[PDB]
Amino acid sequence: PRRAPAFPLSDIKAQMLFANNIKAQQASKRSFKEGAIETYEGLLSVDPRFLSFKNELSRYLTDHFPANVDEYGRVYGNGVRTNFFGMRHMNGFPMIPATWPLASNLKKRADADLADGPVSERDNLLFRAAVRLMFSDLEPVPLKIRKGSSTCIPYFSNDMGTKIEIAERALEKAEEAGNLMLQGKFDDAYQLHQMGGAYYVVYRAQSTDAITLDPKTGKFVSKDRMVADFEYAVTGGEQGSLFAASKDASRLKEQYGIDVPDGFFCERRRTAMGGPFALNAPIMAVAQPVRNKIYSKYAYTFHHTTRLNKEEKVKEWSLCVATDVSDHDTFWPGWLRDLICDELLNMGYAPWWVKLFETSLKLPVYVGAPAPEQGHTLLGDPSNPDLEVGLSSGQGATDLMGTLLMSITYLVMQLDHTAPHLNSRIKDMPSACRFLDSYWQGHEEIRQISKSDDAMLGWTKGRALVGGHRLFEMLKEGKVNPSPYMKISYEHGGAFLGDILLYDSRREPGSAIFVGNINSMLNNQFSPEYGVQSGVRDRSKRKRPFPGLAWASMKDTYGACPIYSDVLEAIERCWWNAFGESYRAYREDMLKRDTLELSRYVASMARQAGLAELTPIDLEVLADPNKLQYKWTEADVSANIHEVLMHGVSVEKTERFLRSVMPR
Ligand SMILES: Nc1nc2c(ncn2[C@@H]2O[C@H](COP(=O)(O)OP(=O)(O)OP(=O)(O)O)[C@@H](O)[C@H]2O)c(=O)[nH]1
Ligand SMILES: [Mg+2]
Repeated sequence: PRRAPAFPLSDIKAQMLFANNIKAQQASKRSFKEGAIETYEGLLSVDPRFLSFKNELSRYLTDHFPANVDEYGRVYGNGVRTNFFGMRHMNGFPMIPATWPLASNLKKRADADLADGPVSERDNLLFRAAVRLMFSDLEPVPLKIRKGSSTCIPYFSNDMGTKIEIAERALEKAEEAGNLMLQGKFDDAYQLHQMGGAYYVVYRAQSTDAITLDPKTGKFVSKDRMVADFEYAVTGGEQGSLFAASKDASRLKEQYGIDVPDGFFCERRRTAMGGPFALNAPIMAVAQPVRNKIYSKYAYTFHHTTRLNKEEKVKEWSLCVATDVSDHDTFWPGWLRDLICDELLNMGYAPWWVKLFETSLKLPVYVGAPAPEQGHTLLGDPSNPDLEVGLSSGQGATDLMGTLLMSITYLVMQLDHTAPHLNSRIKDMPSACRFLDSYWQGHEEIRQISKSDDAMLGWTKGRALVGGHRLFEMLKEGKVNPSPYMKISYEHGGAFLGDILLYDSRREPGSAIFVGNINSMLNNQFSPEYGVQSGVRDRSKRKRPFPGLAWASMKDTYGACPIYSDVLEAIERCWWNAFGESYRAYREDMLKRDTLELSRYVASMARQAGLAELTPIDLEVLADPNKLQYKWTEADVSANIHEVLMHGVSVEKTERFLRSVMPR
């Protein structure tokens, strides 16, 4: 029932994705690679002392700090939600094979009993109202670019100067490209302006994943991760197979001479997609202004910073429901892309821009290396973009596409199961906008705090409260999906954007507090996703620019966890046993070295200026800028720090571009 076309690297369609330069040619051909990450300078993830440390620590902490999660998934007591065995992976060595990305998610959605469009007129008005509220009265801002990020297809440049030139040229030629696409001239738009082609698939590590200890055998068991073979991916699951990837690490001894202790596994690998930068630049020029609007006007629902910022909102609720979405990106509906595009057109957005936006969400995908002897295949024909992959991770507005889908999905759930008395407030477009604008500001008796697939749903006192409790009960039972749009359940140990909601004996939001997740501190410190990249001279271009700095923000981030001191002492004791060294002293030296190095990058910082002016967010972001992609935003970071990590295209060029896109 319609298989996606697939082309080998040798085919002209795939060759046209890679420019005649070394980096682009190497990206096309790069074979499956694996190896121990440099966890910290001079320390490999597979160092026997380090693995001994992880074995002792994971065992000790699980033993002394068992999970304290009630029947309703509320975390209490010690603030622990699971075992500490997630650290037991051979970081840098992936599970084999990684998945082939599904070319079409239509069958996947239909088989999961999810809708192929808005179910009712109300829902149609609410999704359209979300577009109207989000894309409205936008103010131009400079187009900010992450330092060291790739331009991907076709140039594969990491040079800031080249990236600035590409973005400026893209804003100049986006109209001409979009008009070519409106005429079905995708090849011309790509050939002339590099707008089109495909997403470049890279496989990224999820460094920690579920591991359990079988009491009967005393053997560890890793969580099975289902992967699609090539046949399954091109047929949207009609043919081929979906099977468990192998996390068995025994192979490392034979292949690499690495001693593998018992109960240590290969890492979970996730697909990540890099977009063609010339196509993303015009999209990002609108996406950043949208973020600024939603994080300002709709800050209640959308702008999340500290544990206290979150706590102030939640404390006022009579009921707090922490939801979970199954595989958000792969289930994300193409009908939403079409609805968004249709509404933008109705608002008066430039048709050429809407076509670029639509095209970015139908684009083919170039598969690199999921396993040895596999990959190097283009899925979909770039001459006529028609894929249904769900949400591509490298699309210029992915966060906004997930936020738009989910914010409405949760409101619909609250309407359907708890507040039918509010349905009369949604009669047409003006009333749908008025209602949504009030709801997003936290002015209704039904509330939410969300970001993409993470949310907390609230009820104050009122008519909807009783329904709220029935919905929570329905979730606990887990027999009926409460949504026609996505697979929704409750989170087993409710947390929001990394902070655990710690309840007391009362099990009420009013007396509950947000605390940092101690397990995330452990994940970040002992299982980083990337190595230190010691060979990359420019630290601002590394995946972990200043790792040592995280020690300075630790107490601020994690200090409120009931077991904070206990964990730090357990670390010290175990590190002493494994290395014969003080972990605290080791981290204090790393903090000193990184603080000194940082002044080289900050113009306001003198040769030995300390971290006095820096916030804990600034420090966490400098140690892990990936937190800027899922946890925080540009506005949450000090201005002098933002400039270390990003560079921008002038507001003059974006202002002129934006004027041509927008209705008014
Ligand atoms: N802990 C962690 N998660 C990440 C990171 N980068 C991306 N994620 C994503 O966050 C999700 C993992 O959830 P968890 O490890 O259980 O905890 P969390 O996302 O950090 O926070 P909560 O969902 O509020 O519980 C996946 O969808 C990941 O792809 C990272 O650096 N650290
Ligand atoms: Mg959650």
